[PDB]
Amino acid sequence: DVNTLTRFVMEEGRKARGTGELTQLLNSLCTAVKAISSAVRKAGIAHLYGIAGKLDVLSNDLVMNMLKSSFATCVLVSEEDKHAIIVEPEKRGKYVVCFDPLDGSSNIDCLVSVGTIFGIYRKKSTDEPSEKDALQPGRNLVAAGYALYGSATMLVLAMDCGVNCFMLDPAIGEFILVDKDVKIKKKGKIYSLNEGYAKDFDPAVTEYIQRKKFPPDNSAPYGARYVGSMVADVHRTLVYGGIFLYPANKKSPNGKLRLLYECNPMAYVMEKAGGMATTGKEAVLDVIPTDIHQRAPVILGSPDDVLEFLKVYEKHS
Amino acid sequence: DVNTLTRFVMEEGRKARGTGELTQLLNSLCTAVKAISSAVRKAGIAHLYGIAGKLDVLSNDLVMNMLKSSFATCVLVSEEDKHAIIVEPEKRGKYVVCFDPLDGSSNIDCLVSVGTIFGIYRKKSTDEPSEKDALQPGRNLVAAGYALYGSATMLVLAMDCGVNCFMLDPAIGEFILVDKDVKIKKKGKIYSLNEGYAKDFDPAVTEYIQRKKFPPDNSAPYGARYVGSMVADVHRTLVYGGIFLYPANKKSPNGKLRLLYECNPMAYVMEKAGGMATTGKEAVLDVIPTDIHQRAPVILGSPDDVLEFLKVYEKHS
Amino acid sequence: DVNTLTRFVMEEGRKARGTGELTQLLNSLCTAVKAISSAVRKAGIAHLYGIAGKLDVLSNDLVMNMLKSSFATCVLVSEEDKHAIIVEPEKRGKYVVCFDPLDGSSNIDCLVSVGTIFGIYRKKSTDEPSEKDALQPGRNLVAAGYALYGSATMLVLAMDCGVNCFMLDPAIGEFILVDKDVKIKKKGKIYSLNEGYAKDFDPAVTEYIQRKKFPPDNSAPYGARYVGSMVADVHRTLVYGGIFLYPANKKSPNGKLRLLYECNPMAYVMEKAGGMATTGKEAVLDVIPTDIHQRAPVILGSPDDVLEFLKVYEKHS
Amino acid sequence: DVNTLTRFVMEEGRKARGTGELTQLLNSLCTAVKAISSAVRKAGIAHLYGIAGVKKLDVLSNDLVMNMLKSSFATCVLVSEEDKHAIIVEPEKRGKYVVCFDPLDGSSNIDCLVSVGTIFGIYRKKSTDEPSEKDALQPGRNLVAAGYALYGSATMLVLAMDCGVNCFMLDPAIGEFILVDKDVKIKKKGKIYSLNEGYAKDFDPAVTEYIQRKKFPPDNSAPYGARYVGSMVADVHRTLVYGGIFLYPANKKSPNGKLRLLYECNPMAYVMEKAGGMATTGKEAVLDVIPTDIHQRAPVILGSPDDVLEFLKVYEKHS
Ligand SMILES: O=C(Nc1ncc(Br)s1)NS(=O)(=O)c1cc(Br)c(Cl)s1
Ligand SMILES: O=C(Nc1ncc(Br)s1)NS(=O)(=O)c1cc(Br)c(Cl)s1
Ligand SMILES: O=C(Nc1ncc(Br)s1)NS(=O)(=O)c1cc(Br)c(Cl)s1
Ligand SMILES: O=C(Nc1ncc(Br)s1)NS(=O)(=O)c1cc(Br)c(Cl)s1
Repeated sequence: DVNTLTRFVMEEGRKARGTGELTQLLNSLCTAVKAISSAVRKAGIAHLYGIAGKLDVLSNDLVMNMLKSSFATCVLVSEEDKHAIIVEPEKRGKYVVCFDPLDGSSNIDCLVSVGTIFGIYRKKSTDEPSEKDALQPGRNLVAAGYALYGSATMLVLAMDCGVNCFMLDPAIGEFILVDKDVKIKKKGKIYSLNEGYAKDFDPAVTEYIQRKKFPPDNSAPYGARYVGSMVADVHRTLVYGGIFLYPANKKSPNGKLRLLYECNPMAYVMEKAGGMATTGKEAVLDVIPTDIHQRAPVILGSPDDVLEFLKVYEKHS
Repeated sequence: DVNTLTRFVMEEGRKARGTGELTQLLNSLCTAVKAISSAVRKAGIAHLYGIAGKLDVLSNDLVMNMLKSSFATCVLVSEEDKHAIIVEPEKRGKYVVCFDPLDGSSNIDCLVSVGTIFGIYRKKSTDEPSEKDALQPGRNLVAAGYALYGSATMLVLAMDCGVNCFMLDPAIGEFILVDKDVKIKKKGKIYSLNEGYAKDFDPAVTEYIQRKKFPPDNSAPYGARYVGSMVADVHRTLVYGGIFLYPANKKSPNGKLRLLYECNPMAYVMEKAGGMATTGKEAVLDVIPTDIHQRAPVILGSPDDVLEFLKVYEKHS
Repeated sequence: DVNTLTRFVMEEGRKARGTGELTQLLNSLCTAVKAISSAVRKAGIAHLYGIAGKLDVLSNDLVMNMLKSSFATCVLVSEEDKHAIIVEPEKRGKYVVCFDPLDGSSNIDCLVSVGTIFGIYRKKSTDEPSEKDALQPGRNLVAAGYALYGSATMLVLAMDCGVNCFMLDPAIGEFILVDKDVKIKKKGKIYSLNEGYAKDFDPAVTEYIQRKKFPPDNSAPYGARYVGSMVADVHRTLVYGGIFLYPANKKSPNGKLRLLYECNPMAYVMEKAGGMATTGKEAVLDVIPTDIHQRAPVILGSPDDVLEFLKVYEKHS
Repeated sequence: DVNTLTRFVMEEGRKARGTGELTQLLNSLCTAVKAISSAVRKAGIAHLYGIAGVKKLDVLSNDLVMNMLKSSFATCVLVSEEDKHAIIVEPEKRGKYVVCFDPLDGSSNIDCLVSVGTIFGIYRKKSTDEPSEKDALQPGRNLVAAGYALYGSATMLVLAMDCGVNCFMLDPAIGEFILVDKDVKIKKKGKIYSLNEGYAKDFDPAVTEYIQRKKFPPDNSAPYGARYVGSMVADVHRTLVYGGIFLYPANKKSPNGKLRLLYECNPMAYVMEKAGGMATTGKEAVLDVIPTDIHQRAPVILGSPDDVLEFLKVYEKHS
């Protein structure tokens, strides 16, 4: 039986006997994703080039305006805005959303895969909304996921029921469910990190990657892949297994990716998919943020591969 | 003044006072790319999943049929067919086309970028058309390029007049000229290869990569990127500069990429953009093929980066 | 603030504190309508014509399948099925849907406007669902409307809250609310009927039409428009005012249009839009059907015009 | 074997050993029509309604056609329903063709989403003077090519040349015009008449009697069906596909009719004749009228020949 994203969320919402606010939020978000996808695939570019005589800015506005007008949110955190956005009172709902509206867009001149990442928290207190309502550990996530604008557009949605993958059919503007209850392989064969930074690697990372290239036993060395666009590298890791690393070094003691709207939603998808996600010293989802734009190192993927990393990591501790 | 692909090709054809066959071939090829792109982005996937109750094969069929019916071709070589296809006498024209109808499609389950690669030769001999007509060196290419199905779908077309880039506007199904007479950077800051084969690397490749991670002049190390899809990796190399390497390993002692419809067309685009493409021992375009599916090692990209590799290569004889 | 059809229905439905069955129904129906529009604008026709080497039947299948899999219906009546379809028990909901999946389709060979018409009733008894559950007067409509596949695609939805018009943005596959709580003009300037049956007209129709062409008060005569596709002629009456007639003649004492899935939903849209809808002797919504395909004569549109028709009809006892 | 418009025109051009200017022209026109269709189906309308927090359609259509023709290097004079004067292409972009067009006909009723269309006619420049408005004053007989786009339930391009009439379906999934009807011919006689009967008070007596004959046939045969969309391209295209007769005739208040000869009547008459139909003003063939003003009007009755003849017989009966 065919299933769409909207149909699916509605059916889960009725099972749970909820009020509907989250379904309205997710429906708005889904619509924002279709418009972003359309602009990313360069719909209307002929008009820009004079046939009749901003991509991350538009991305941010699409998500921002669709979430605000959903009547389901009260605080919004974005890669693009220095401060949390507080929804005006008439539109205030009960959810906090952190998002990266177009991750990887810094290299979009080469038409690399890009994506939107989002995380949804229930607002916990009844105080007047403020930036502080976004400083929750990822463990508190109600829902998280990403859309990948790759060879095709896919929406990956993680909730407590698990991880589900939806393909955008552009002929009809619908997300079709194509992977139910996805789980990552226990062990993979691919490692993903920018090896041009080798001069600066923490000694444990240097030893870990060296073992993937030169296994002590007779196993085959791992393949390397690194798109440089997080959503694409994480989705490959999810679909094929393995390990993704953007680790900490002495130049970056807290890593580079932002915890709220990059590391946590990926850590959440990974954990709902049976994988792992650590900073080296703790699970990414247990980190308690103090700044909405603070960074975190992240190592995520297949459990055996992440467990092996932590073993090399503790060897150097 | 705005320009489309078909408009651009027609204007060159009349300047060149030619018969139109290459225009018809190129026009047909362009139609195939729009169908492939439509298919790669999953238009109509909802019907396959039962809303009303293989991708590399289809791409090959679209290209074959559009070329055959162009009346402009006589021999077709495809990554997907063990033998050259001989066009029937009534449809025979004067051109030989080597193409990969969907390169990278082996990893499309993760929505990696994919692309179509093509090279167009004039038939050289006067014998009956046969497989022998495709065994020409890349130096003999009349036209070459690729369609990249990435965040957007872009067509890169290379001829003697230089390199030109056309963006597919999917709202109207037209290729829009967006980059005229492209030239690659003299020196880039990114190197690209699968470093998991390090156990098998040639000493010259090993030394070259170390100089990228640990520069002798203590200048900044290069960034690493490796998508694993040749069209995406080479296109990034063209847009941002740098160097792409797929050298030989123990599983691939003659390298892995195919000379006729992968290495030569990319080498031609690179050279027409002012860049370089070498096997280590000779220019890719100077290799005389003996087998239509034969492999080649290739190092290509910015001239300063490619020369430095060759300087290291000669150090190791 | 921007609104889509699904967001609009969710917000009304939450206001009404309902179970969600109707929203699931309306969303499924929206998905079917987007699919039909894609087929109607001939997406993919290149494949039927051999690029790689039914319409009303497909339309009926799309509606049937989205309705069956919506978990909101139990009885379906279609222009295309002699008998009502009884939803299988595990998919049963409480709603009865009567629809014409592609009316006007016999003349789609000239690319005339076509459309989907639908009316939604709540089920009657709790015994076996059966064909009798569709034999309700139009007065019982819970919701009704149509999609028009014209120069653009528009969905018109009528409920207790009023009539609203949604434009399908084909770039993103969303219905955007563009006309809130719409009302028909009190009096229009266009009459619409097939004047080729004039030899068979009821004397009242003859006198009414003569009054439009040769106005007694020397006002300007009405313009005539008749596309031959009911959804197209009816939408024009809604948008611009005027009167649409498919009257009973000497040959067809109960007219030609079908009461359940053509006349009733248009009368319902007309009444909720401030217009009128008569058979000549009674309000269309007051007719109690006895057979699911029974026909009814219909005169609908701007009230002053329909009253003017009724006044001539009453004169002819 | 599949055929697209761009492929088909290239092939015909190579058979005829032409220079390519007409093919560059038609390809440019073809692109404009895909752009109009996209806007007519309302792509991107969510942005106009604030999904992230420009012009009117007949203005945008005219700019699309104007700009593509100018950049085609194939034109020298452009006449449009929307511009009082002929546009004379700048010397650097000048070609040898004169194009008359209605960029978005029927647009007065596009608010109800009725079918609309683009109409075009292409003449060769005859004289050797510098290009001017006068180079467009040619009879329809001089047409090199003519046709229309119908933006209906699907988008179709009907293109007529000496080789005949061909119909192309736009596949919006890939943006190509697919050949779906080769060498089209109209029925000898139809069953549909098409005109605005709301003007009946003012009909010329020939129109009144002829229409009266369609509703109440003398040989107690079945009456004709009526259709009138009110959009010329939709009504004319239906006449081609199903046969029949289309009338926008002259009355005493409009002795030269309302539709424009250069960019509405002539291109439709040219298609009708190439498909085996007829097109008359009542007194002469539309294609034989010599225009004196680029925006002058003409009466037109066109369609299946047997039906047009019956009209002309009724017309002559009323002298
Ligand atoms: O959406 C609802 N209820 C509904 N009532 C009617 C319709 Br129709 S949907 N509840 S919810 O808390 O938002 C939710 C969404 C998901 Br997915 C969950 Cl799991 S729980
Ligand atoms: O295309 C033509 N001639 C034409 N005449 C009129 C039109 Br319109 S096209 N010749 S060609 O040999 O195919 C060619 C394409 C390119 Br690009 C070249 Cl350089 S040479
Ligand atoms: O839709 C709901 N409930 C919902 N709860 C949460 C979400 Br989210 S939708 N009920 S209904 O009876 O279907 C209905 C549709 C319309 Br439109 C009405 Cl007015 S009432
Ligand atoms: O276009 C050409 N020749 C060509 N040369 C190369 C290519 Br490729 S096409 N001739 S033309 O005069 O424009 C013309 C179009 C039609 Br349709 C005619 Cl009949 S004649």
